[PDB]
Amino acid sequence: MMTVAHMWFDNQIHEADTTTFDKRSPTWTALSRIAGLCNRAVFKRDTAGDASESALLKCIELSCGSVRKMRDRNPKVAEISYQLSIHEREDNPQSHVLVMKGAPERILDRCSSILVQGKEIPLDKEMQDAFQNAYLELGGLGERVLGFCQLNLPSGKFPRGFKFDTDELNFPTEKLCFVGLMSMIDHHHHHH
Ligand code: NI
Ligand code: NI
Ligand code: NI
Repeated sequence: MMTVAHMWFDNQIHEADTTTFDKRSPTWTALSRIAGLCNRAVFKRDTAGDASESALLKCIELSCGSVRKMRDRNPKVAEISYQLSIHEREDNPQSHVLVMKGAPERILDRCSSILVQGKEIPLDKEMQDAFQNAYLELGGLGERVLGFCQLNLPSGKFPRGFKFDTDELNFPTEKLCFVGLMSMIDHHHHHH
Protein backbone atom coordinates (compact mmCIF):
# COMPACT_ATOMS: atom_id res chain seq x y z
CA MET A 1 0.00 0.00 0.00
CA MET A 2 1.43 3.33 -1.17
CA THR A 3 1.69 6.47 0.93
CA VAL A 4 3.36 9.77 0.04
CA ALA A 5 6.43 9.96 2.27
CA HIS A 6 8.28 13.04 1.04
CA MET A 7 8.24 15.79 -1.52
CA TRP A 8 10.45 18.46 -2.97
CA PHE A 9 9.36 22.00 -3.64
CA ASP A 10 10.37 25.57 -2.86
CA ASN A 11 13.85 24.07 -3.13
CA GLN A 12 13.52 22.08 0.10
CA ILE A 13 12.79 18.44 1.09
CA HIS A 14 9.55 18.00 3.05
CA GLU A 15 8.21 15.34 5.33
CA ALA A 16 4.68 14.20 4.61
CA ASP A 17 2.39 14.23 7.67
CA THR A 18 2.21 10.53 8.44
CA THR A 19 -0.38 11.22 11.16
CA THR A 20 3.97 18.69 3.47
CA PHE A 21 5.26 21.06 6.12
CA ASP A 22 4.37 24.73 5.71
CA LYS A 23 1.28 24.89 3.50
CA ARG A 24 1.49 28.66 3.18
CA SER A 25 3.50 28.59 -0.03
CA PRO A 26 1.43 28.95 -3.22
CA THR A 27 3.83 26.36 -4.64
CA TRP A 28 2.21 23.78 -2.38
CA THR A 29 -1.17 25.02 -3.56
CA ALA A 30 -0.31 24.13 -7.15
CA LEU A 31 1.43 20.83 -6.36
CA SER A 32 -1.59 19.85 -4.26
CA ARG A 33 -3.90 20.53 -7.21
CA ILE A 34 -1.63 18.74 -9.70
CA ALA A 35 -1.61 15.76 -7.36
CA GLY A 36 -5.38 15.81 -6.96
CA LEU A 37 -6.56 16.61 -10.52
CA CYS A 38 -3.99 14.74 -12.63
CA ASN A 39 -5.38 11.76 -10.75
CA ARG A 40 -7.97 9.08 -11.60
CA ALA A 41 -8.71 7.37 -8.29
CA VAL A 42 -11.38 7.41 -5.64
CA PHE A 43 -11.97 5.52 -2.41
CA LYS A 44 -5.57 5.59 4.21
CA ARG A 45 -8.62 3.61 3.09
CA ASP A 46 -9.98 1.37 0.32
CA THR A 47 -8.55 2.48 -3.01
CA ALA A 48 -9.76 2.28 -6.60
CA GLY A 49 -7.05 3.16 -9.08
CA ASP A 50 -3.33 2.50 -9.33
CA ALA A 51 -1.03 2.54 -6.27
CA SER A 52 0.63 5.93 -6.84
CA GLU A 53 -2.56 7.87 -7.51
CA SER A 54 -4.07 6.02 -4.56
CA ALA A 55 -1.38 7.41 -2.27
CA LEU A 56 -1.60 10.86 -3.86
CA LEU A 57 -5.38 10.88 -3.43
CA LYS A 58 -4.92 9.96 0.21
CA CYS A 59 -2.21 12.54 0.72
CA ILE A 60 -4.16 15.38 -0.84
CA GLU A 61 -7.39 14.26 0.85
CA LEU A 62 -5.74 14.42 4.28
CA SER A 63 -3.61 17.50 3.59
CA CYS A 64 -6.12 19.62 1.73
CA GLY A 65 -9.57 18.16 2.16
CA SER A 66 -12.13 16.76 -0.26
CA VAL A 67 -10.32 16.08 -3.56
CA ARG A 68 -13.75 15.03 -4.75
CA LYS A 69 -14.75 18.66 -4.36
CA MET A 70 -11.42 19.83 -5.80
CA ARG A 71 -12.14 17.88 -8.98
CA ASP A 72 -15.63 19.36 -9.05
CA ARG A 73 -14.66 23.00 -9.44
CA ASN A 74 -11.82 22.24 -11.87
CA PRO A 75 -13.78 20.38 -14.63
CA LYS A 76 -11.75 17.83 -16.58
CA VAL A 77 -11.74 18.85 -20.23
CA ALA A 78 -9.06 16.59 -21.68
CA GLU A 79 -7.01 13.68 -20.39
CA ILE A 80 -4.17 11.28 -21.17
CA SER A 81 -2.70 8.26 -19.39
CA TYR A 82 3.52 10.91 -18.43
CA GLN A 83 -0.08 11.61 -17.47
CA LEU A 84 -1.86 14.91 -17.92
CA SER A 85 -5.24 16.52 -17.84
CA ILE A 86 -6.62 19.93 -18.56
CA HIS A 87 -9.23 21.70 -16.49
CA GLU A 88 -11.28 24.86 -16.35
CA ARG A 89 -9.39 26.71 -13.62
CA GLU A 90 -11.32 27.21 -10.39
CA ASP A 91 -9.49 30.58 -10.27
CA ASN A 92 -11.04 31.86 -13.50
CA PRO A 93 -13.45 29.55 -15.37
CA GLN A 94 -12.54 31.21 -18.68
CA SER A 95 -9.02 29.74 -18.81
CA HIS A 96 -7.34 26.31 -18.52
CA VAL A 97 -4.40 24.75 -16.66
CA LEU A 98 -2.52 21.65 -17.81
CA VAL A 99 -1.53 19.38 -14.93
CA MET A 100 1.05 16.68 -15.57
CA LYS A 101 3.00 14.05 -13.62
CA GLY A 102 5.29 11.14 -14.40
CA ALA A 103 8.96 10.18 -14.46
CA PRO A 104 10.96 12.93 -12.71
CA GLU A 105 13.68 13.31 -15.34
CA ARG A 106 11.28 13.05 -18.26
CA ILE A 107 9.00 15.55 -16.52
CA LEU A 108 11.89 17.94 -15.87
CA ASP A 109 12.80 17.90 -19.57
CA ARG A 110 9.34 19.26 -20.48
CA CYS A 111 9.75 22.29 -18.21
CA SER A 112 11.29 25.67 -19.02
CA SER A 113 10.32 27.37 -15.75
CA ILE A 114 9.64 26.39 -12.11
CA LEU A 115 7.79 27.69 -9.04
CA VAL A 116 9.65 28.88 -5.97
CA GLN A 117 7.48 30.43 -3.26
CA GLY A 118 4.74 31.02 -5.79
CA LYS A 119 7.11 32.85 -8.11
CA GLU A 120 7.78 31.40 -11.57
CA ILE A 121 11.44 31.52 -12.55
CA PRO A 122 13.46 30.07 -15.45
CA LEU A 123 14.53 26.48 -14.82
CA ASP A 124 18.23 27.28 -15.21
CA LYS A 125 21.20 25.05 -14.37
CA GLU A 126 21.27 25.88 -10.67
CA MET A 127 17.68 24.73 -10.31
CA GLN A 128 18.13 21.63 -12.47
CA ASP A 129 20.90 20.59 -10.10
CA ALA A 130 18.74 21.32 -7.02
CA PHE A 131 16.33 18.90 -8.66
CA GLN A 132 18.91 16.23 -9.48
CA ASN A 133 20.17 16.35 -5.90
CA ALA A 134 16.64 16.12 -4.47
CA TYR A 135 15.75 13.38 -6.95
CA LEU A 136 18.84 11.53 -5.71
CA GLU A 137 18.06 11.66 -2.01
CA LEU A 138 14.43 10.58 -2.31
CA GLY A 139 15.16 7.85 -4.84
CA GLY A 140 18.00 6.78 -2.57
CA LEU A 141 15.52 6.01 0.20
CA GLY A 142 14.09 3.40 -2.11
CA GLU A 143 10.92 5.49 -2.55
CA ARG A 144 8.97 5.85 -5.82
CA VAL A 145 9.65 9.42 -6.99
CA LEU A 146 7.27 11.36 -9.23
CA GLY A 147 7.65 14.76 -10.86
CA PHE A 148 4.87 17.33 -11.01
CA CYS A 149 4.40 20.24 -13.41
CA GLN A 150 1.64 22.41 -14.80
CA LEU A 151 0.89 25.06 -17.36
CA ASN A 152 -1.66 27.85 -17.29
CA LEU A 153 -2.87 27.75 -20.86
CA PRO A 154 -3.21 31.20 -22.47
CA SER A 155 -6.92 32.04 -22.45
CA GLY A 156 -6.56 33.50 -25.92
CA LYS A 157 -5.58 30.41 -27.87
CA PHE A 158 -7.35 28.07 -25.44
CA PRO A 159 -10.58 29.82 -24.37
CA ARG A 160 -13.30 28.10 -22.38
CA GLY A 161 -14.73 25.21 -24.37
CA PHE A 162 -11.72 24.74 -26.66
CA LYS A 163 -11.86 21.24 -28.16
CA PHE A 164 -8.59 19.72 -26.99
CA ASP A 165 -7.50 16.86 -29.18
CA THR A 166 -6.22 14.23 -26.72
CA ASP A 167 -4.69 12.00 -29.41
CA GLU A 168 -3.10 14.42 -31.87
CA LEU A 169 -1.88 17.10 -29.45
CA ASN A 170 -4.04 20.17 -29.97
CA PHE A 171 -1.89 22.01 -27.42
CA PRO A 172 1.60 22.30 -25.85
CA THR A 173 3.26 19.62 -23.74
CA GLU A 174 6.61 21.40 -23.69
CA LYS A 175 7.88 24.45 -21.79
CA LEU A 176 5.78 23.62 -18.74
CA CYS A 177 6.39 24.96 -15.24
CA PHE A 178 7.99 22.47 -12.87
CA VAL A 179 6.30 22.41 -9.46
CA GLY A 180 7.68 19.60 -7.32
CA LEU A 181 8.44 15.96 -6.57
CA MET A 182 6.60 13.45 -4.38
CA SER A 183 8.10 10.18 -3.17
CA MET A 184 6.03 7.29 -1.84
CA ILE A 185 6.90 4.30 0.30
CA ASP A 186 5.64 0.71 -0.22
CA HIS A 187 5.03 -0.30 3.41
CA HIS A 188 4.64 0.73 7.04
CA HIS A 189 5.37 -0.67 10.48
CA HIS A 190 3.12 1.16 12.94
CA HIS A 191 0.70 4.07 13.22
CA HIS A 192 0.59 7.36 15.11
NI1 NI B 1 11.52 11.51 6.15
NI1 NI C 1 10.47 -0.06 6.82
NI1 NI D 1 6.96 5.66 15.43
